[PDB]
Parts: sequence; C-alpha cells; structure tokens
Amino acid sequence: KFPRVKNWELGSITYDTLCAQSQQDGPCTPRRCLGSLVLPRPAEQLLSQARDFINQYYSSIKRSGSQAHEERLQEVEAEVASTGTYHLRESELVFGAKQAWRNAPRCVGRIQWGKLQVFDARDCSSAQEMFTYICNHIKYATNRGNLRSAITVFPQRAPGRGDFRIWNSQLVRYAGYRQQDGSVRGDPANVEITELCIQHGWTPGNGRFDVLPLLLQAPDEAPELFVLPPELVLEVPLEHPTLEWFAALGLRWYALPAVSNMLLEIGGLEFSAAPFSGWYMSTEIGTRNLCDPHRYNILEDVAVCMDLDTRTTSSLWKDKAAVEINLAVLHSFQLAKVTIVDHHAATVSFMKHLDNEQKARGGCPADWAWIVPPISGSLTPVFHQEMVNYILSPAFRYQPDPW
Amino acid sequence: GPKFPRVKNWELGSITYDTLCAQSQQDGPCTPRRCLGSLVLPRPAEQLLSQARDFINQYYSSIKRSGSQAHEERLQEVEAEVASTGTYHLRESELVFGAKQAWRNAPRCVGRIQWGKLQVFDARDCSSAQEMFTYICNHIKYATNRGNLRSAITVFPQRAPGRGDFRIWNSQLVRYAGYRQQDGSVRGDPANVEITELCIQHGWTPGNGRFDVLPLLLQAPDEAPELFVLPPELVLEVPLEHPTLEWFAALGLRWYALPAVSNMLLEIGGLEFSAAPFSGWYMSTEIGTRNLCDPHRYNILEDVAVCMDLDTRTTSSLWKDKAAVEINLAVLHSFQLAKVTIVDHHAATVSFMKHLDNEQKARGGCPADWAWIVPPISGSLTPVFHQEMVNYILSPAFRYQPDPW
Ligand code: HEM
Ligand code: HEM
Ligand SMILES: Cc1cc(N)nc(CCCCCO[C@H]2CNC[C@H]2Cc2cc(C)cc(N)n2)c1
Ligand SMILES: Cc1cc(N)nc(CCCCCO[C@H]2CNC[C@H]2Cc2cc(C)cc(N)n2)c1
Ligand SMILES: C[C@H](O)[C@H](O)[C@H]1CNC2=NC(N)=NC(=O)C2=N1
Ligand SMILES: C[C@H](O)[C@H](O)[C@H]1CNC2=NC(N)=NC(=O)C2=N1
Ligand SMILES: [Zn+2]
Repeated sequence: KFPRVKNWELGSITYDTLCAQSQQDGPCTPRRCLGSLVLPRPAEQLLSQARDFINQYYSSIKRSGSQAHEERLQEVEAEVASTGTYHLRESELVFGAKQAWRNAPRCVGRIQWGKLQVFDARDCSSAQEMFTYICNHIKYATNRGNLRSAITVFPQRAPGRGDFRIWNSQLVRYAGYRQQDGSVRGDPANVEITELCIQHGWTPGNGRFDVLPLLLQAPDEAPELFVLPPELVLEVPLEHPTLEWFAALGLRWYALPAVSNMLLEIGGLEFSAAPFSGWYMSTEIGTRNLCDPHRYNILEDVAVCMDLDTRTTSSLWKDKAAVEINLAVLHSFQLAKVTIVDHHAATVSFMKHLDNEQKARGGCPADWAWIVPPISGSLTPVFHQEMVNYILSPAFRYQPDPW
Repeated sequence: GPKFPRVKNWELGSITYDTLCAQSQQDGPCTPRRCLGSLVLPRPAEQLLSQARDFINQYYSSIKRSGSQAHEERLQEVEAEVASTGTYHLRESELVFGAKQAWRNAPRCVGRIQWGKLQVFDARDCSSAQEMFTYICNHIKYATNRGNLRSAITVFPQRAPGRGDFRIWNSQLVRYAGYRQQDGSVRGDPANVEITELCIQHGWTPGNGRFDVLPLLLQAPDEAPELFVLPPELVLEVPLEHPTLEWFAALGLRWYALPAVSNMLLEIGGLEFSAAPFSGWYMSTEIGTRNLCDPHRYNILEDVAVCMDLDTRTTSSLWKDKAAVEINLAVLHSFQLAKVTIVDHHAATVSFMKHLDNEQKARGGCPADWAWIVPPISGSLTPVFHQEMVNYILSPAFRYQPDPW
C-alpha cells in the first residue's frame, strides 16, 4: 500500500509511489520501528543492478529503447559474463553521483542535487595521486569562500584486492588529544583518527583546532600520511555581532564540509573512496559541533560569559546560549564571505525540493530525525511534514573503518 | 550478540538491547521496505479471550502470583464470563493496574517517570451525561488541586455489544474556542474550529475572545450529546508575563493549567474504554512553542519578535529562535509565579532518561517514539536527542479512535 503523506501545517496530502522502487531493506519491521538508529542493522545480482542503472541513465537522457541503449546493455552484459564486473562511462558516473545525492534521505540540502561538480579520479594508482586529486577538489570546492558542491570518485572496489580508502571521516578534521586523565583537548569526535595519525608518524600539536593530516590508502598498502597545505584549508574565526567577548573565546570552524568515509554505490559497482562536499548549514557548527556535550561542549562557557543563571534548567540558559552561538556562526561566515545557510532557509528550500520531487518522481525518501534541525525544530516547516524513509540506488552508504 | 534491537546512546557511548519488544502483539506502520515512523496517525470471540488471558497473566505477574491458584481461578472466571455473555469485567485492582500500564506503555509520552503515580477514578457505574459531568468536574478539582497538579484518570463504562459508547466529544477537557472569521482567518485557537462549531450547533452561545473556554459535549449510550459549561472557578488559568520584558504582560496571553486528553480509547485485556479522560501537568514547550508559536495555532512569533524589535525580514537574524525562547521563558516564569506545576524540557527529558534506565532493568526496554519525545525547541541540547529508541505497541494501551460525529 502506497503511504499517504500529510503536511500538518498546511493540511495538504501526497502519496509516495517512489518507494515501490526500493530494492533494499531498512531496519524497521511491522513489530518495531528502528527509524531512530544511526547505523544500519553473484553475477546475476550484479547484472540486474547494472541493467536497472543503465535503464535509469538512458531514461534520464530521454533515450529509452534507442540503439545506444540496447548496445550499452549488451556491453555491460558481455563484461559481467566474462569478468564478473564492469565499468561505467564518465557520463554514467556523473549521472550516478547526482542520483546518489538526490536519493540521500539524511540530506536537507538536496534542492541543489543537480548542481554537482564530478571529478573522475578512477585513473588513480597511488596514495600520492589520491592526495593530488583531493587537493584539486578542495581548491575547486572552496573557491575562496564561494563554495561549489563537488565529488571526486576514486577507483571502484575489485574482487581481487584491497580498497582505495581515505581513513579520515572528513577531509578537514580537528585533532582530539586524549589526556591521561581521560579528558580531551580538541574535538573528541576525532580522538581515534588523531592517534592513528600520530602512530603513522605525524608530529602532533597541542591546540584545540589543529587540522589533521590525511591518511590515504591505496589497495593492500599501509596508509600514507599527507599534511594539507594550510592555504588550502579555509577557516572562519568566530565572532558575535554584539557580544564583544565572544571573539575572545578563540573559536573557529572550517569552511568546507567534505565527507570522505562513505561508499558510493552505482549500478552494483562500489566506490569505497568518493569524497563529497557542499556547504554547511549553520546548526551543524553552532549547535552540534560546538554545543554537543561530547563535542566542544561550550554551552556553559558562553552562558557564564552571558552572565546567565546557570543554577537551574528553567532559566533556559542553554537555549539562550545556543541561539547566540548559532548567530555568531552565521555572522562570522557572512563577514568572511564564506557560503553558509541557516536552518530556516535550508528547510524552506527542502520543502520546495519535496514538491519538485513529488511532481518528478512521485515521492522523496527522507529521514525525519535528520531533516529536522537540532534547535528550533517546530519553528521550521519540515517538523510538520510527514516523511517516508527508504533506500534507493544509486546510494551513499556507510562502510567499515579500514583498520 | 543478542537477536534483539541494539540501542545506543551517542552522548555516553552506552549500549542496551531491547528484549521487551518481543512482547508486542500489534503491528505498527513500518515494513523492511519503508519507515513510516514520522506519521502522526499510523495507518471478537476467542480473540477477546486471548487478549484477556494475556492481561490477566500480566496482572498476576505484577503481584508475583503467576501460576498460583488465584491466578488460575481468575483465568477460569474470565473465560466463563466470556463464554456466557460474550464479554467480561475487570476487578477494581485490575483496572488500576491496567490504566497505569497503559500510561507506562505510551511511546509518545516523555513524562512516564511518573507512571506509578496515577490516581484512578473508577466511574464504571456512570449511567448518564449529567453524571459524566459530575465525574469530570471532580476529576478536574482533584487533578488541579489549586495548582499542585496530580495525575489522574477517570474511567467510564466499557464499550458493550450493540450498545452505544460513552464519549467525550472534546479532544481535551479544557479547549479555547476557535471562531472562523468572515475574511477566512480565526479568532482563538484554530485547532478547535470544528469542536467550537459543534458546540454552537448543539446550542452553545459563542463568545468572541481569543481565550474563551469551551463547554463539554458529553455523550451517554445512544443519546444525543449534552452540553455542559465548566464553572469558571474550576478551570485554573495562568496569565503570561515575562521576567524582564515588561510589555509581554500587555499581550494578554494566557494558558490553562490542566492538560487533560479526553478523546483517546483505553484498551485493557481487549476491553475498550471509549471515555477515559486522563491528565498530568504540562511540559513548557507544549504551550510556549507549539500552542503559541505553531503557524496553524496562535501563531504569535512575529508579534513577539516585533515587540522585541528583531529583524523579521531575514531568516538569518534568528528572530524566530530568539522570540520562541522568550515565549518559553515567559511560560515557565508565569507558571512558577502562579505556583502551578510545570516542567521545562530540560528537566523533563533528563527524567525520561532516568525512566529509560528504570525500564531497562524492570522490563528490558521501553517503547518510545523519538520524534515525539525530542522537544520542539533545542532538540540536541536535551539528552533524548542522542538516545536511540525502539517504537512498538504494547497492551494495555491508549489508542486514537474515530470522532463521534
Ligand atoms: C549544497 C550544500 C549542502 C547543504 C547545506 C547540505 C545539508 C546537509 C545537512 C545539514 C546534513 C546533516 C549533517 C549532519 O547532521 O552531520 C547533510 C547530510 C548528508 N548530505 Fe547534504 N548538504 C549539502 C551538500 C551535499 C552534497 C554535495 C552531497 C553529496 C554529493 C550530500 C549528501 C549528504 C549525505 C550522504 C549525508 C549524510 C551523511 C552521513 O550520514 O554521515 N550533501 N547534508
Ligand atoms: C505527569 C505529567 C506529564 C507530563 C509532563 C507529560 C508529558 C507529555 C508530553 C510533553 C506529551 C506530548 C504531547 C504533545 O506533543 O501534544 C505527552 C503525550 C502523551 N502522554 Fe504524557 N505527560 C504527563 C502525564 C501523562 C498521564 C497521566 C498520561 C495518561 C495516564 C499520559 C499519556 C500520554 C499519551 C497517551 C500521550 C499521547 C497523546 C496523543 O498522542 O495525543 N501523560 N505527555
Ligand atoms: C556534503 C556535506 C554537507 C554538509 N552541510 N555537511 C556535511 C557533513 C556531514 C557529517 C556527518 C557525519 O555523521 C556522523 C557524526 N554524526 C552522526 C554520524 C553518522 C555517520 C556514521 C558513519 C559510520 C559514517 C558517516 N559518514 N556518518 C557534508
Ligand atoms: C496527560 C497530558 C500531559 C501533557 N503534558 N500534555 C497533554 C496534552 C497532549 C495533547 C496531544 C494532542 O495531540 C494532537 C495534536 N497534535 C497531534 C495530535 C495527535 C492526536 C490525534 C488524535 C486523533 C487524537 C489524539 N489524542 N492525539 C496530556
Ligand atoms: C539517536 C539519534 O537518531 C541521533 O542522535 C541523530 C538524531 N538526528 C540527527 N540529525 C542530524 N542531521 N544529524 C545527526 O547526527 C543526528 N543524530
Ligand atoms: C509530522 C510529525 O510527525 C509531527 O509534526 C509530529 C512531530 N513530533 C511531535 N512531537 C510531539 N511531542 N508532538 C507533536 O505533535 C509532534 N508532531
Ligand atoms: Zn520505522
């Protein structure tokens, strides 16, 4: 039965028919819903995924049933039957990468999905060459603050051998130095990767915002360490439009959000290294990165500085400090002329995206818990919107850590 | 290791496994193909007996008498009663247990740390609309307790074969009128437009304010509903002021003290209680964020922002966030000053975390609807945002039911 999907603010209703196109199970069953969980719980198979994807591609260019379409299916079929695998043409890769983003249920920025620079790095044969491609990506995507969405696709997994992998979870990560007294200096999210870096020969610093080097891995080789050139890593000092002492906090964040640990799956083929980047929504930095108790955890420091009544929850000191921190992020990025979007503008765009996709494809997979921002949830339109979550391919997926 | 859902807390790094979900006898809306967890309304013969037996087993387990002679005798009693009459009836102590369990089982309620403290008024003798009203007034008086609020439920007679239901037509015991205007807008609470118009159709003379308390429309078996005005002195309200913004008081906003849901069905051992209103106390975000700030509710965000002199022309000033915070603070401050029980969303969610731990030990899990548990402002500032949750239907349960009209 195709789900009825309701918007409770507007009273409008849609039916999701796109979900019938899902060929991949999620974690929920009729007995229990596991929608809030962060992590998920032969040749004929490759052949049907490949054919389905080639069909998707030729349909997108309006060329279903054409000579080119029939001949491409034969090529794919021939290659799989002989070798157990196949290869994508660059145009198919570009279409596949955009579709993977379009299909990502946890992404509120999908209004932008058709605007993605795709770097084909499948001719990469060494960690050294990976570093070169990553530097070109960062340079292109950063664009002096006028951020442009981009993906670089390194060579696919092959049955015979180890994967190409970028060990770091993002291309830009701040060190987290664990103390002998358990506590952390820097970003506690990055304790493990920091220690892997030191262990692979990196000389650590001792600051709160030390940019990590990249550990890059070519198949069946020890990862290699590469320091990013400082001028490639654009950063924004954080200050507040009216609170003078805020800048004295010595806070900063990086411009470029680039996820580097996810697997890109297109037509059954798997790209274990395919880092992608857009621009930040302010709550990612202002709310999560800076205010999570297990991240930089600055709420109390800011509250004290604001002279708020910390003695009690009902003064709403946490809520007040968080708002000001989010404002400082927005102010500071605007001042530095670095692309950023606030959570109201981003969720308004997502509502438009939902409407675009309803008309174009008859639905849109969306993970409500991820779409709704971590402050002011019900003040955004997406809170009042019912959403259907399911897996379509092409897809970005999680994968095991390479160590 | 375990073949039960693994549940992680990402703030603390701690892991549990929910084994309680094995006890679910009712399907929700999700399938392996697609998750429908965000939907608001998720899409008897020997059937009664097996539900009845399961509930009786639950009762005797809770008093540690499973397998006992008293347990086996009650089972026989129930099947005998069903055998001859088609239905059965609960002992008083069974109703009390069943009502607390239904609250304990409610995935959408963040206040469940309180589940063991519920005053259960047994109104299964009620035989008229007038008597329903007396019971409800008594419930309201007891629950409100001059501002020192106490959780209560009043249970009216169960649904019976081929006989009409007891129903309360209003969705809550206290509701503000919503009057549709000529221009298409609403004065009062747009949530209550339909029930307002139904009160008018049934003979209520409407006011014209923003906070007019509605009458109750009460229905006894196979009769037209009857209209009852709540004595104004029974309905405690709190005028809203702000601790530092002196003009906020001039806005004339207010809310009532007692949150009392009256349109849900209480199901216990297959028996169905179609009128069983229950009340607690408010979490401040229900009033200050949803009721006052929803675009389709009182919608006051812009008015407050304008008074605070914020830049309302651009999303990036965070004018909405700043105004909502102050409205929420006004709610807490005003209830505190008025000595009326209220709980903020930080304190509520902290206590729900304690509840989750209690239930892990007591029952091996706790059904919880993440979208409902996470507060509508400051989500990730609260510990529940970082907590994975497993949602499933246990019985006894509170359920939605069709509107009487
Ligand atoms: C255009 C700028 C973009 C904005 C404002 C945006 C917005 C977001 C936000 C707010 C999240 C949640 C992040 C978190 O909570 O940590 C997210 C996640 C995601 N986004 Fe987008 N996004 C953008 C570009 C992209 C691009 C270019 C791709 C792929 C090519 C993408 C794919 C994803 C994926 C796969 C996730 C989930 C990541 C994970 O699960 O760890 N995003 N995005
Ligand atoms: C003791 C103080 C209590 C607090 C602070 C509390 C808190 C809450 C909150 C914040 C919600 C979400 C409501 C919304 O978003 O509109 C809720 C829903 C719910 N609560 Fe509790 N609660 C309390 C007592 C109770 C009692 C006594 C019962 C039943 C005996 C109960 C059963 C429920 C049910 C069934 C829902 C879902 C309502 C619906 O789906 O319409 N609560 N409660
Ligand atoms: C493209 C893009 C745009 C934008 N605005 N922001 C980003 C950054 C997304 C960062 C997401 C990282 O998620 C981690 C940390 N919190 C939840 C967790 C989920 C997860 C788990 C795993 C194993 C991998 C992964 N990528 N993500 C990327
Ligand atoms: C006991 C209690 C404590 C407390 N703090 N707050 C309350 C009030 C809960 C009111 C819940 C109302 O929910 C309505 C309005 N928004 C979603 C919708 C869900 C719903 C639908 C239907 C058909 C019935 C119903 N009871 N609830 C009750
Ligand atoms: C347990 C819960 O699912 C996690 O805390 C989720 C909640 N929602 C979330 N939403 C987003 N956008 N990013 C997150 O990391 C995130 N964490
Ligand atoms: C579409 C979405 O499920 C609704 O807007 C939900 C989200 N979470 C919610 N949570 C709570 N506590 N009450 C709600 O009314 C509510 N509405
Ligand atoms: Zn689900």
